[PDB]
Amino acid sequence: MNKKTKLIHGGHTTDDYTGAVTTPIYQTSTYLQDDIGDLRQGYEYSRTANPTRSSVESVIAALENGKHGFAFSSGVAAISAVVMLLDKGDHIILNSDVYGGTYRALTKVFTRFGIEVDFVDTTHTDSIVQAIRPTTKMLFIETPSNPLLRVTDIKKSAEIAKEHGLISVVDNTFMTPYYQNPLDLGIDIVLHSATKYLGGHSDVVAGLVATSDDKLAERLAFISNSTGGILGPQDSYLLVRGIKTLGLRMEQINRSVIEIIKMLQAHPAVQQVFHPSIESHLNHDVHMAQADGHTGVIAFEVKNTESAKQLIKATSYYTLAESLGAVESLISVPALMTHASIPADIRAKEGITDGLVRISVGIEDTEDLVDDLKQALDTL
Amino acid sequence: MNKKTKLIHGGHTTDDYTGAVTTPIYQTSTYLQDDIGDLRQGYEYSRTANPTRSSVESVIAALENGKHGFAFSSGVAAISAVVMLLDKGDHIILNSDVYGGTYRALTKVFTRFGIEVDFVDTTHTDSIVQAIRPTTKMLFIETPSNPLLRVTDIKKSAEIAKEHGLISVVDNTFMTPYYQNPLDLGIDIVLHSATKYLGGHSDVVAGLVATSDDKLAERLAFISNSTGGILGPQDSYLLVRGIKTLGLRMEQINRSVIEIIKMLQAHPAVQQVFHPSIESHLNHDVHMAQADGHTGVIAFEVKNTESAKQLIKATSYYTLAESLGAVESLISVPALMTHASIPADIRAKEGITDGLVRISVGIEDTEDLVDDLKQALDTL
Amino acid sequence: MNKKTKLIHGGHTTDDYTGAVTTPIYQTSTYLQDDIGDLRQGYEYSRTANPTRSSVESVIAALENGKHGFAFSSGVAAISAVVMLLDKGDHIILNSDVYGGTYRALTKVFTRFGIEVDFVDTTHTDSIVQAIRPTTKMLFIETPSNPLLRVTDIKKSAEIAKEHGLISVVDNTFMTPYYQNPLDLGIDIVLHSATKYLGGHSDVVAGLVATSDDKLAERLAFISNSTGGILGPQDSYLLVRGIKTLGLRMEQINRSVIEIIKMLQAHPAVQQVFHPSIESHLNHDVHMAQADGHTGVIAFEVKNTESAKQLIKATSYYTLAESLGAVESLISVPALMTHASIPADIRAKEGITDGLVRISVGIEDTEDLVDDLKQALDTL
Amino acid sequence: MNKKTKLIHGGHTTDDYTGAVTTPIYQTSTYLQDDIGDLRQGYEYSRTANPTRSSVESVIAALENGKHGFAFSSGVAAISAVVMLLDKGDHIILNSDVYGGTYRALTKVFTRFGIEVDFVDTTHTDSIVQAIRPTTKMLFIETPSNPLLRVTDIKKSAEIAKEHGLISVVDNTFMTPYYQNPLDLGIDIVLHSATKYLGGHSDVVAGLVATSDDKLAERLAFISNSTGGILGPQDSYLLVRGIKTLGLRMEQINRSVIEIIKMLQAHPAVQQVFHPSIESHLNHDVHMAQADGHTGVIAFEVKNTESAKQLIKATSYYTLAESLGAVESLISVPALMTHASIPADIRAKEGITDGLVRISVGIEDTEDLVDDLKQALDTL
Repeated sequence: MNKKTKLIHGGHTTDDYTGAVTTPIYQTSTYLQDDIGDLRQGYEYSRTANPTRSSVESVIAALENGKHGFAFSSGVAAISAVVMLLDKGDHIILNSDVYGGTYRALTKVFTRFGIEVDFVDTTHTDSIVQAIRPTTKMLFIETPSNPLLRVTDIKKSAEIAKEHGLISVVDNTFMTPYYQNPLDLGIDIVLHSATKYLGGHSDVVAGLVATSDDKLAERLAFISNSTGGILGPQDSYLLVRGIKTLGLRMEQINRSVIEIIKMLQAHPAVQQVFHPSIESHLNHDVHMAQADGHTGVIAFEVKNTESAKQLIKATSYYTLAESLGAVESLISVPALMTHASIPADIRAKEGITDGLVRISVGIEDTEDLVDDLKQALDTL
Repeated sequence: MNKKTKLIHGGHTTDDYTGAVTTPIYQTSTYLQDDIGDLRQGYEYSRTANPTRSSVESVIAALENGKHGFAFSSGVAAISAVVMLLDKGDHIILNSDVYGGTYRALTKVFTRFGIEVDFVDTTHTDSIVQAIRPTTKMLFIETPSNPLLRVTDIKKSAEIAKEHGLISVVDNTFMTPYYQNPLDLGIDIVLHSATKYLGGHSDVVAGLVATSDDKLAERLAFISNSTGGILGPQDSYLLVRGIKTLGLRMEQINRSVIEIIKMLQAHPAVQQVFHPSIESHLNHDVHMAQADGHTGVIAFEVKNTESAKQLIKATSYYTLAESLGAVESLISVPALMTHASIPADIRAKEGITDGLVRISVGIEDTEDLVDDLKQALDTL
Repeated sequence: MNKKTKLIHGGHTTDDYTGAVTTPIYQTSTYLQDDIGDLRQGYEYSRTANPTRSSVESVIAALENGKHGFAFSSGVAAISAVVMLLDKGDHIILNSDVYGGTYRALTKVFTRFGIEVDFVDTTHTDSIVQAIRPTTKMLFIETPSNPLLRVTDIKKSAEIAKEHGLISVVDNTFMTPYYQNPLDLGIDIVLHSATKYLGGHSDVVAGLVATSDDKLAERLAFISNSTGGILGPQDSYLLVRGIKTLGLRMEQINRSVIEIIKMLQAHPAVQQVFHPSIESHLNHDVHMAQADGHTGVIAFEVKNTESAKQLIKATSYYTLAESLGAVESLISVPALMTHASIPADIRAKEGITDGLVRISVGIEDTEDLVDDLKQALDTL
Repeated sequence: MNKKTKLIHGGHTTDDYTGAVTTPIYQTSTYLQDDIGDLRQGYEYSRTANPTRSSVESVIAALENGKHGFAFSSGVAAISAVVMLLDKGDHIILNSDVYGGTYRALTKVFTRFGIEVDFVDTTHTDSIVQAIRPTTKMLFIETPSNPLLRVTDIKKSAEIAKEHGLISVVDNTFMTPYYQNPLDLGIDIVLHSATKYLGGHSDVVAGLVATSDDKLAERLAFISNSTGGILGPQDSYLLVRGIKTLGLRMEQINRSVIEIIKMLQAHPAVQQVFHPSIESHLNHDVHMAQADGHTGVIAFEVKNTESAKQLIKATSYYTLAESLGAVESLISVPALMTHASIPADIRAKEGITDGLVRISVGIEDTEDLVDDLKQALDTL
């Protein structure tokens, strides 16, 4: 199947029993047994397995070309289950600018269980190699990252991990399985905040994990059954439903990204623009070799906090909110929202100025989105 | 408010905006901000807070006479969040017969993070005192326990915990807040598998935690936001809805329990009957001092595995399934289902014979339930 | 099965395929066919049939001791489908005080299709006989009625209908199948606003119809498939779920009704009290012969509009709202809400004074409900 | 707004109260009133109005450039409400090949209420004029029609209706508001089976109606409130959600239609192909003047029943089922499914041969869909 066909027919999303062309919502906690231990269709207790959740798990496995899928109550729960593959005394390497929620969990929760963490500039793979310790067991990378869209070489990271005996993990949220497939590049585990593009409609919080490794899958299943951060059946259904349109949504988003970037690069009120499609973006070549499309997150700098605040008030179609990947276009200012707890001098050295604006391109008309942002910039 | 009124009007379960008499289902992931950092009603991102989940959290806090409530994707997720209050090097004491899911998580997951566990016969409080170590930080008890309904003195456990500097935790699933309120007896944290009685309809998997301690609540909120085992909005709504009838359901269940036990005690095919209402049950007096009603779980022994298997096939109204607390009556054989991985000789020393049958009394007609089980026993 | 057992095990509310102990929610519109015309489980298109809707239809048929059940998008849709059994030129007799929504549909919609209607005092069965015309085809009665709880003799009405060649219909909303079963008394069709007691939680709008007559059922099915006022699958699920607790809810409501009426009859600020349990209520004897319990709707008179308005502001547990049958107690003033379009002089001749208050007793604690209403009355 | 922007931001689909970027699901039946008759936000009883249903009503009004929208429990319920604008003695003109469900309701239900119907070949507007009677009050047309995609001139029909004093109605299901807007061409009422393209995911049954005429809207609202075929809140939410991707879905469908038709026209096993894009299709010019895109329904003839049956078994990506407009491609044989009750000789004179196959193009990859159908045809 080509990609758009796989989004409709990959995995198991119909009812074998009635023929229903959509996955029934099994709002149930337990299953009758005909004889003790005799499970009619392999279900016994919804925390261990639920048919609607099993459907979305089969879909993400299919879309990432993995064997096993797992659905969690949030992206953070997916990350937590993966980190729980490790033991006290183990060390993990992550990219320097990792999601604030990943950063928080690792430095404030899992350090109390003896997991040690280092945040490394993974855009230079030599810095990965230099950071590996005897106790390192995992390499965890996002690419592209937030909010500056830094790109990390997935295939090289997978090779480094294999050579040094590490479990490799990619957070593939920003690219989605439609454009980037880490498992095909040798990564062990791929994961997503399905809250973003996969659900696509700003109406489900969910995490998804996929792997082809049977032993890691058994370990993940045991962690899931033992710590219980499972996705419910209604959210599993809405996620399956949202994924159906993923290809069309990302293709529209990508058309708009191209034109929006052109407008931003020409606008006199905009300084730097950050997106992996830009020729001068660091590791642009790496991104084009490992992905066949782009994320809809773009960041760009205006002069100062006052210009960013006024830019947002002047748009018609950009919704001021957290999150990304929705059908509606979204806008934020990282220094005031996500990164406000970081001292301003450190933020700036990290490349996040007070005037940095982040947008998540939605599926509105491309000309409307370009013209709306351009006229708002014109007021600065 | 008396208890039945509190189930309807405790907490916040209406919509201030429209006046809707039920909690709207906020199937949403993010919230528009008018100005940066200006939250219209305090919501910014559904993982951190969602109005439907906030509703069920307010209800469980009210019903347990606590200040703060937390809703998780499963009972196991609630337990995991509570255990994560501890650090590597800390020790926890739990009752000897704790739920297999609690047992699994603690011995196979959290031991890998340096949490050490001892399982103690908490029906004698001197055994609790004798087990406390310098590194003990938590005392976790279920009462009554599964499947033999062992009773632990909550008030004495709370006093021991306070004197020895331990966080006390009670799993109150089997009694519900309608009959037993550990926080009022000095316990620090109370938790539930809301999958069971609270939801009540076999159609939600969920965990709930309540506490009056502001600092423990801040620690729990941070763990929840960082590990993300949150309950979704549809499941939160169904849980709120199910809780409305909790008092009526438990009162019907309790009427049937009395008559069923009378019939079991007189039946020649039944040996021991286990339930805290029975006069000869160990710590019967303790149970009646700390609870004003009973659980609907009853266990009783028939001769052997063959008699239990045939008892189940002979009933009309008892559904062979895992779980408990449903409107439908349920039946199981622990030695073949929940405890089958435990060597048979150890099972028996633990008091679980091959002929032990567990029932969860539902809300069917009392005479029907008594007569159905009695005639099935008559076939043995 | 006794009544409480029938509410749990009557009809088909489990999944044969997985063993799920609750009805799956088939949020689907169409069904795969293996061969043309070969329906895997008899489903082809959800408007014609949907498994979740089929579940609630089987339940209402079971509870009313009928053969065929039908689920509609509202009580009004159920009534409309039943009236559509008739042709232009046909006449229908209804009780004099029929629900305003029934009254509206018949006099303003169906009269335009040539259906003629007369509203008769059916509390005297001779007035029914005197109203029958050559073209009369249907006798439609509510008992008890709203808001004065007038009682009509069901068995005599069924006999009159049979002798005169009429289809008999009872709106059984206020009594529910738990206490009154018109089909067992010879009535042809029974119907409900399932929005009220059956759903029970103020969170579903729905209608239900049951009959034992195969030919009327075929006519109803054809009307349903042709005019399409079908109940959706999520609402069908919530209705099935709510019905599980109907017996317990009505028994608690009935205990409170007895005590509330005692308090109202003794209170010096209350004049007449209207409820079929009252010895002096017209056709009290008829009600006790055809029902084995009571409705939770009670009406009572205070002095004037000012006393009713102030009574409502003074209660703690009575919610000012339309509808009835909820777990929360509700209060209204018919002259200001439901009947405000009727000239005040006609309202009074109909027995509805400006001071008439209607309450719907919920499942709060009986003492709380009695004391709350009594102290509010004390302020008058 | 351009069309793709209107699908995201037209109507009201956010929560003013919390800022939630999606419409909350108001699973509720009634609303608290602060003072008698004082509605906090204009809601009193969900049958009369529900905020989630009000959201989808605002969306369809926006997308059709109307003032008022109405949401019904099915397309058939929408049609029934519109027909109920008429009285006994009135006559309606409809296209000769109108949907079997419309045909059934009109000829078997509404004729019993004195509504008279004539089915006219509306592809020649002179046949419309010749059919108008003194009692004609309504002209109802589908364009394109099923299964032969016959095209009727909307603007001319609107002019004829205006001149002759008729209410004009277009069933716009097959084109959707994305490509054809009857209200802008002078039609009085537009309606949809939202079960098809608008929901788009084969998981909601729903009807929608829009109009700009205030008096017709008041009449429709009264009919809706009186006959109660209302869409529930969960289905209203899923419909709003599905509509977000309508533009992207229809654009992908249209790209595939072009290539599929090219392949069908060249295939030696295919005789006639029916679709309005084809140059030789009757009223092709009319269609291109009144629509700016195409439907995804295509019909084409193979030799006989045996070739159609074997064509279907030989495809990989075409699901044998009723309905259309889904993300998955669908296939059917009208003579065996929808039209099997029509004598075969009449079917053929109506242009429906035993070998006529209907497909509904979904959003799978265009090359996959073309190649799959072409190789299946190659087996004939």
